[PDB]
Amino acid sequence: MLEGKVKWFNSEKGFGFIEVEGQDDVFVHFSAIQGEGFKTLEEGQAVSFEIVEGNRGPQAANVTKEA
Repeated sequence: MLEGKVKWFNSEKGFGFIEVEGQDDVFVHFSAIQGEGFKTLEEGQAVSFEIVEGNRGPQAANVTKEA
């Protein structure tokens, strides 16, 4: 998993960014958010996630808001 806080999120359009200490920002999309409840991140929350990449580039997965 990895630690991060979410840089900002567009609740409305559902994508945003998680900055990570040392590396560069990772893009989350609402569909990487695990849990149960409506899929949005408040800016500033402390997520643990995974980074996944293929041809569109690294992007966050398994974003557990904390659920």
